[PDB]
Amino acid sequence: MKVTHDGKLYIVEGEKIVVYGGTLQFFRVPRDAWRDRLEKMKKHGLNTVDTYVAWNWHEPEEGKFDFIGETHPQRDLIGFLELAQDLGLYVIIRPGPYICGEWKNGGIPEWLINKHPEILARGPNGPLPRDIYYPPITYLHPTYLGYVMKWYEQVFPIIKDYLYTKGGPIINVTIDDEPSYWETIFQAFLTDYNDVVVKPNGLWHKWLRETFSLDQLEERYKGKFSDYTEIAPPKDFSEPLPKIIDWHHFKIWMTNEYVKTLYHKIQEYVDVPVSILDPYLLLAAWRHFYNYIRKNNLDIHLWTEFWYSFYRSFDFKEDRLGHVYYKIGTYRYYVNKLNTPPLSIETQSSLANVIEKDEAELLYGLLPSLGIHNINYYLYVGGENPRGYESHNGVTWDVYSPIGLDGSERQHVEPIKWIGEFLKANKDFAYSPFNAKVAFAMYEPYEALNLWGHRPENFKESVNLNEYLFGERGLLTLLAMSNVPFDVIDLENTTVEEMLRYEQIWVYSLDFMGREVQDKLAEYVEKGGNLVILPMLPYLDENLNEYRKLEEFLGVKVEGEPARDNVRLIPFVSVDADGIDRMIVRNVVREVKGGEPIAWVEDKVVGAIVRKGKGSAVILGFRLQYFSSYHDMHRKFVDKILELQGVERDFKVTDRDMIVIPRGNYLAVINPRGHAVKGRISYNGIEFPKLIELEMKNRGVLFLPVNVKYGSVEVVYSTATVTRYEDGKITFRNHLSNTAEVAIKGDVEGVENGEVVEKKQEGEVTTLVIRHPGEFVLLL
Ligand SMILES: [Cl-]
Repeated sequence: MKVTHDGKLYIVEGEKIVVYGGTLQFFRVPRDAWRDRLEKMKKHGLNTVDTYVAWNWHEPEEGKFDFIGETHPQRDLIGFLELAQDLGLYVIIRPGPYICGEWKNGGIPEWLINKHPEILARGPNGPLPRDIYYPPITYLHPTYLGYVMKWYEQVFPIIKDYLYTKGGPIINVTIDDEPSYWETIFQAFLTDYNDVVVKPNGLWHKWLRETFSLDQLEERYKGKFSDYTEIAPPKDFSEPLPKIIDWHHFKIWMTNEYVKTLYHKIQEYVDVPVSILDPYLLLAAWRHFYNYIRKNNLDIHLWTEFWYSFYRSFDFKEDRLGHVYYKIGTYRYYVNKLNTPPLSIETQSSLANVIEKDEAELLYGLLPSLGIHNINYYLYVGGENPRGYESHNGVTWDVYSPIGLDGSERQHVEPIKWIGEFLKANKDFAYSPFNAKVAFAMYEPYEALNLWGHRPENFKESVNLNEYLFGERGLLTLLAMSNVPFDVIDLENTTVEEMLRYEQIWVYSLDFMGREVQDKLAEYVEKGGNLVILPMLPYLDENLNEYRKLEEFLGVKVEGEPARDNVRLIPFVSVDADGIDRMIVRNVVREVKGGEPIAWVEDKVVGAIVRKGKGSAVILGFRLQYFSSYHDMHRKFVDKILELQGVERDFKVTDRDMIVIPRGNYLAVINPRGHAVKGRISYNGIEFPKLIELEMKNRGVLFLPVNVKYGSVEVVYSTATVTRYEDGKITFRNHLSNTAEVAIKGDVEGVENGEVVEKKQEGEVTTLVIRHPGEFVLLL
């Protein structure tokens, strides 16, 4: 029968499942080894196998298709689908045409590029070099699209036959791969100057015509123009910044058009959910993706991925919390609006030299914590590249995969196993809320500036948002580490009504901010919102014309020298505040004039709070960042800002190094630090544990039940994660401490694999302290 969904979980024959998967690229693993690798995968508790189908592998020469391994054992797609169904695994199939994968041309046949070079995307002064990885292709070139349709016509009859709805194992089809214009969208002027794009009345002139009036282009580029065809694409940073942002948005539109063409062809063959991974390889630009699929009525499931370390030892510590909170807050914003299940189809399990289990646990544990409860680990099964098909790794496709090319099991399987068990045993976790009091509000054009690293010529503010916002010392890392879980909203898409769901919104500002955005933020405050804005107020609009509406509304001026980019000339400044002694900040600090002062550098006020209408705004003349110290003034200052604006955390911890992310009846409890944390949690009118403290000896993640029912018993609280429930047996796991506290409403028959060293009965509640080697069973 059917594959459907309820916006939290996929539903197969009307059964809710948690997709818990690994990637096994059949075409890079010996055929002799497939059954072995899939059985180990099942043994680790995976219910799904992901694989690409590579156009250039199954069509090695124009017209010569092989899906049965006539020609090479590993060309046997049919056989791989048959075995996956035989062992009772679901399949996610990603048939491209582009599959990335560190694979020659990202799946695009060499014969195609050699036959039709006219399809190749061009630089502004001529062709790109031909020996670069993933030779960039003009997506909308008719010859390219004609050849893709040829590929889809061959692989989609097979996919169709192995769909869950046709009796097969395939539950999802993914479009292309993180379509990014072949990873060229990171550079303003690398692509694409192909004739179809740039000829008079080409895609560029068409897009301008559809997006803008000439009267708008005149204000925006500050020229006169009597026709759209007079406007050449920008090729360098002498050109108006608005026109370069437009060029960026225009590449994203060609990508959207590409995807729509693929979706329409796929829809002729497929009646299961259709997905896409990380459009454009961007985050804030997902506003364009959302708008495009809404406008074009495309039922595409947005899925995401986590990559943190490339061709070095895996490095996943406290430093990453900003970026992960940001990326998953952004993802959570979009899948909540689209009402599709959150899924990470590529969770890093390879391409780092060594993946240490406590660092892997922190990443893997954070996905469900922040709302991604469907998980595929990439790459799960180590392989080897057939000769001719190498790109990024030469021979090897076993860079610390959970299962090696030799079939060994590596250390990061431990966290992969127990998280699966927990998600399977607690499907209610999938339906849990994320009740953020606080939002970070992102302004998408800033993403583009940060991406390119070009500081506009008279900008008073740095475009290094990796340093000041996203990275290891970023504002967002500070908020994470200050125990402020946050949502992410897009300032252009959000309505004031949506903004008013948040007790507090943080905005990072540069020189320019769109008029509609500057107005909504003022109205947010007017209507009872609490804005925090730094390290300046904008004084320009989206055309870079004077616009200071937010600054006139708040009645404050933020004056100071422009920020410096020469690392030697970046000043250090000590900021005092009530209860705060010389909090270090970096780069120039601005005088905040007006409001009630809350932060000063000696004589000078550098931070203030104002009340406007029903609400308040905190204006900081500096870049607040995550610095760690005994004195810990940065986290203390965040606390003061939330108290100033009356923002109330749903929870308290006695050790502020213990990160808690409340999820209704579950607490995601996180030690991100490489040291022990020990303390108690206050949540939902209770404080626990009461008899012992909650000890996390090292880095790791717990998911603790608070008032969760298991059959006729309720777990009032646990210092250990429930990994399994059978009739009368609950299994608890805590590898971070040898002492667990459990409070139970129900009849406790006993404990397997643990000794009860303490017991209290208060009315209906049995409380036990259990000493255990890392896992114990309660009998009820
Ligand atoms: Cl070979």
